[PDB]
Amino acid sequence: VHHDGFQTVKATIDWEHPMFKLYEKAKRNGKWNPADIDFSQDQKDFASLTSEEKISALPLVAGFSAGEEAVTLDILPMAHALARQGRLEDVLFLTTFMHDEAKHVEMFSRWQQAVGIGQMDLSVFHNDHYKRIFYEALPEAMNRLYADDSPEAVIRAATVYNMIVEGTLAESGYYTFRQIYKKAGLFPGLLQGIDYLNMDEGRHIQFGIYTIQRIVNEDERYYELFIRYMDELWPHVIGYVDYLTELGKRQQQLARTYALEIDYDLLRHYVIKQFNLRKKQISRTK
Amino acid sequence: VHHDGFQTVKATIDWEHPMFKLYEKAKRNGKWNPADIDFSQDQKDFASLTSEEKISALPLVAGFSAGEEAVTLDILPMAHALARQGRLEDVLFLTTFMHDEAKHVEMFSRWQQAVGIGQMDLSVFHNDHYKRIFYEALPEAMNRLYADDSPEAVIRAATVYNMIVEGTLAESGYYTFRQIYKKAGLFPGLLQGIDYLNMDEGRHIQFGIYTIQRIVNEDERYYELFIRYMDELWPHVIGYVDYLTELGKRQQQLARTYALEIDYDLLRHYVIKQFNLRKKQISRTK
Ligand SMILES: CCCCCCCCCCCCCCCC(=O)O
Ligand SMILES: CCCCCCCCCCCCCCCC(=O)O
Ligand SMILES: [Fe+3]
Ligand SMILES: [Fe+3]
Ligand SMILES: [Mn+2]
Ligand SMILES: [Mn+2]
Ligand SMILES: [Mn+3]
Ligand SMILES: [Mn+3]
Ligand code: NA
Ligand code: NA
Repeated sequence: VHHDGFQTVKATIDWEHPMFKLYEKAKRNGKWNPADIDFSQDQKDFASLTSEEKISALPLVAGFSAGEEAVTLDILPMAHALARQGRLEDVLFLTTFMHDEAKHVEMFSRWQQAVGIGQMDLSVFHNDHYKRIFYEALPEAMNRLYADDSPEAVIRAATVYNMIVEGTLAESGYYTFRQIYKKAGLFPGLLQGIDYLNMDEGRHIQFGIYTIQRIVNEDERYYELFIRYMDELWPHVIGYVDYLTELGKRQQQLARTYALEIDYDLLRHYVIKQFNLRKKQISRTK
Repeated sequence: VHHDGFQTVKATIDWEHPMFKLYEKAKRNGKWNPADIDFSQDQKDFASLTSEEKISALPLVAGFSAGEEAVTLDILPMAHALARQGRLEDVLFLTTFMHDEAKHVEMFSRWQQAVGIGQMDLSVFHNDHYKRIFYEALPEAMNRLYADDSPEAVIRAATVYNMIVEGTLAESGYYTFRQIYKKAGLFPGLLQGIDYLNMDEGRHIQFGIYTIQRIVNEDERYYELFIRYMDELWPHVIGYVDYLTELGKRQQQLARTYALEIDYDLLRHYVIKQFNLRKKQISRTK
């Protein structure tokens, strides 16, 4: 459908818009390139491990690789919906969001290739709860925006993408990687990637907070919808976490070899904490 | 609609894919930031000009600013269509394409703001032929891909976007800027931007060539469609060029002051040459 006119011909970019500022920060802080990371030491670590210890890191990598690919594809409808609404500054920012996720897909795929498991199909570590979030709910909620860009639909998309997938699962995954592999002194290239990912993620979550809060600001009754959509996905979040935990408790060999005291209770409480903390970053009033 | 699985969990990125290589080149060669460009000398040049000379550069800037905004919005459906087809490497590359165009929108808008014409509505320099391409045909052809991703639709979208808008109009515009303002020693910040834009554009055009050629490779009869879609838009291309030329010939004061011999015939032949050259980068056979 036709353009009526163009903001940057009639006027200029809104230089003070919060998403324009976030866009500027993303260009400044987003120079990293997965292709520059040295994975040579990761190859050697992984080869040195036994079959049993080798398996241990794969479930978390399986979760991340599919998750990065899902969001790369599933962010496009949000960019379209906001473009149609004429929110140019949000679109500018979303180009950095999409390009970030592309590099995240690239980072985990380079690690898989480097350590010699590219040919292995890691879908075996996606349980039913994971599939519900990443194979189904995420794409349903985002694709909806093509035909329905009501405040209800936008809130649900932002909640599932930014507050659950990124703000709850991804954040807890970064924490888990550091608690286990950083302590062991294993997989330095991967952990360097994880640090860059964690920094990009801060902006992604802030876009979701901005989006949800500007809709709640119009009608405080959307606050209840946000809470409800958070709670709907909790059982799948914790059902995936419990599955990973249970795989971890059965495959102890890595924790024994590296003298790691993997506290699964601490990791569980971190996920619960992340979830409640995201809930609290949205104000009912304002 | 649900994901069936994920390429980077089952396998890896296709490291040898042409669009993966182009994506790698884009990350290496796309570090520039419009926010770093010094426009202080451009402000002074523009202030030093008289009202008559001031007007002279505005029509070309008006064309570019709207053009950059249109493609930023209108590339999204191509990314979606290729994602739905499972072309992950093309999607990775398109994140760099979209982010490039965002910086291009930003560059011209910063120049407008800097030289003191942000508040001026430059839509007055968009004639009917321009509107036909940028307000109508471009968004029609791209939005079609949401509901129709047939080889016919993809070829038409790539032809209008990459071969006409970028490969014919944008390229001739970069050439025009250099022939006029670079010779005058005017607007150094802007010309620095134009150099970065011209470098990004090389990748954008290569994506269009790749896309059109891989469809023609399947059925040489799509070649005729490509030619036909090129020819359909020619009258609007040359109708806009003739309008700009005619504005240029009426406002001679800048060319006189800076001792510039603006050869409008040369600029016209460059557009004609660009158009035929794009036609020839697609092989009917292969
Ligand atoms: C064993 C403790 C459980 C910790 C939770 C681990 C969650 C794994 C992360 C997989 C999904 C990551 C989603 C990526 C989101 C993004 O890239 O923006
Ligand atoms: C006076 C000689 C005519 C030269 C032709 C000038 C064309 C102006 C360019 C306006 C459209 C630019 C489109 C941008 C495309 C992109 O950013 O990929
Ligand atoms: Fe993210
Ligand atoms: Fe371009
Ligand atoms: Mn269960
Ligand atoms: Mn005419
Ligand atoms: Mn990510
Ligand atoms: Mn451009
Ligand atoms: Na303006
Ligand atoms: Na794999």
